[PDB]
Amino acid sequence: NLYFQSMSRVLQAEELHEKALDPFLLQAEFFEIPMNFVDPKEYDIPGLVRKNRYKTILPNPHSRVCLTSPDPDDPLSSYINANYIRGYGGEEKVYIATQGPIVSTVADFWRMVWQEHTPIIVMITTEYWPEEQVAYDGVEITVQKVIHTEDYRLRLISLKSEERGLKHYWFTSWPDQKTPDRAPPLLHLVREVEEAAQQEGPHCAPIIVHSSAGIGRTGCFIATSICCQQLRQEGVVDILKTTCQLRQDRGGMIQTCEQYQFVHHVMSLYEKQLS
Repeated sequence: NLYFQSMSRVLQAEELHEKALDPFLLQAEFFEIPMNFVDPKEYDIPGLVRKNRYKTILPNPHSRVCLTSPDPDDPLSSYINANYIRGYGGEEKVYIATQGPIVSTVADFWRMVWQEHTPIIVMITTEYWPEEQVAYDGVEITVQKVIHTEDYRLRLISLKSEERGLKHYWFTSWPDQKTPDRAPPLLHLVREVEEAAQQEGPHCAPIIVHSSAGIGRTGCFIATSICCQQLRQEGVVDILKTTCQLRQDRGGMIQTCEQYQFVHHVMSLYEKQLS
């Protein structure tokens, strides 16, 4: 309850299915949740203008990812528009939510990937990866394989500087209409990424998730991911509490009520699948 009082509504299956189909209640509930955006004046850093895609969408200071190499004491060098995000049950640093890299932040993005030992990137739609190979700040980035599926493209990537693997999931099927029939692809991606995460073994490093601003579709993906574990482990989902937790970590996570309803559609579907 750092910036604001968290709210909760624990949904068992019956209520979950009905809740997903009550837009009047969904909007009432959603617009009670503070956005928790940071005042841009909190950052007074020359050159910061080049680092943000949107001037009013900035990382909450307490959870921002600081880039500690090569100049941790320089505000601009240490800056990236990205926040550590708690996962299911409040587990620290399960994800990093960040804006889609822009021309001026591609190298910064890779600095973060290397710093955090990130095993997986989830991209939801600048092409910041090479066609074959490119090097930033001492780390050689090689795309070893491209795997095309119905709804995403998966790149298997080598990072060498010490060699590490990286899985890059590019989800292209973000629906214009957030209707129940559009839920399955997002659910499938969420479950694929869960499996990939588990395959990394103990003490998994943060999973990077991005979209243009890194709040709306990024928030939907992460909320759904968290709630899937909750459903399997507890037999309930608390989308309201999860959304509150996300907002405490990064202002604006889940931007629209249509997105909020979509998360309910996805969870209702998953409950049916599990049942």
